[PDB]
Amino acid sequence: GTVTIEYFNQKKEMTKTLEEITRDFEKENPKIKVKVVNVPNAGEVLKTRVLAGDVPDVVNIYPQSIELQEWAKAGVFEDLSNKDYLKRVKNGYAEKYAVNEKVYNVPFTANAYGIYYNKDKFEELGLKVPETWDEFEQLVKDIVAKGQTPFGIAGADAWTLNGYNQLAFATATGGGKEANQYLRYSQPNAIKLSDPIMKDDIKVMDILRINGSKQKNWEGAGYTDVIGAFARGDVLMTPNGSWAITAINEQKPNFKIGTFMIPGKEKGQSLTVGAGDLAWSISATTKHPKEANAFVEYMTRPEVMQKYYDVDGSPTAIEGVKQAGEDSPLAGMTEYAFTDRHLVWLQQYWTSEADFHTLTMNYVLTGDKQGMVNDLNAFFNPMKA
Ligand SMILES: OC[C@H]1O[C@H](OC[C@H]2O[C@H](O[C@]3(CO)O[C@H](CO)[C@@H](O)[C@@H]3O)[C@H](O)[C@@H](O)[C@@H]2O)[C@H](O)[C@@H](O)[C@H]1O
Repeated sequence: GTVTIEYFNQKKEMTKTLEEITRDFEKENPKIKVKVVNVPNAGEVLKTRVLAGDVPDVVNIYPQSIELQEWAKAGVFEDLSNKDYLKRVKNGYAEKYAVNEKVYNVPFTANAYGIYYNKDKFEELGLKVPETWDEFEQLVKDIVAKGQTPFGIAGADAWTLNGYNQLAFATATGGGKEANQYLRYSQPNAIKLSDPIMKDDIKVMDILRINGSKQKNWEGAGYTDVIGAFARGDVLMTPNGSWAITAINEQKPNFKIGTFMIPGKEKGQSLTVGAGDLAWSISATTKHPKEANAFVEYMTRPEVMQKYYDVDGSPTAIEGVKQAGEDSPLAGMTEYAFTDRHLVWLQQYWTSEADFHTLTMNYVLTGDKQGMVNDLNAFFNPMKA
């Protein structure tokens, strides 16, 4: 009678809201039960489960990932090309992450990356949003001079600075394809310390390495600790994705939250990075395909999607959803969503990303400029060969 399906979740920040939508689905479909699964190291466990052959019915997988690309070709995921609900996805966002000209992922939302800032304290200290690298250098120094902590960096979570270093190369080269040309599709051992592009990368990275730029006990600070630190007003800024604001809002800040994109060398060269945030795939070997499809179809509904957006905040590709204006806290970060200024994660054409997080954070810890170059070459050479 009643059949149970599973939804593998990687959106830890939205657990409470996604479970609320699930119950709303369960109340409308009494013959269907859905288990929302949240596990630590969800990326590794999903790899484990896909190999083991215990693929969850509905899977939150990021559509730019090589995992999605490889598994879709293998036939792990159901083809969703001829589904009616795929027409509810505007901006041709479903077709963007097509594999063999076939859609295997429904990306509901698009995540972005930038800098969160405390509007109140910024006004209090009379500081403006930077528009160049040099202005971003000056802002950090001026916060230090005022006796405040500019950045809250999570030293124990290297992934938090993934978007930062990816935008460091992006603003240095011009975009995503330009960044992958220097790092990924270049010759083996092409990345040199003398390269102006690498000199630019270091310069952008050195902004996090200004004297007194980071909070006390940052080396062993987690993602949760930095959210709390920013919410209390211990730090004025924190670099993170658009996925963080729901957890920041949770902590009840005593200030209005603002965002801005990482600037380029000159004005009007700022970029953002991201892909499908809330992005769902259906297992091809699911025992209950009708029930699983209905669950995905449910999330494509505008009044259901409004429930998610009003909490999350990331731009949605779903039609009929009233999105927040330019007064929104995520505005400065997510303004250029679905434009040329928003480039896909660079690990769309990599084999992994874990080591890129390491070498990014290692530099913030050490400052070894040659060491970072060595790490970059050591990371990208296996992909070229
Ligand atoms: O830049 C980091 C990350 O961005 C994209 O994934 C967005 C995703 O990141 C975070 O999720 C975690 C850490 O909390 O990261 C892994 C996935 O990489 C998950 O196991 C875990 O939940 C945020 O907490 C999420 O809200 C957000 O959805 C991109 O897809 C990744 O490749 C990676 O570059």
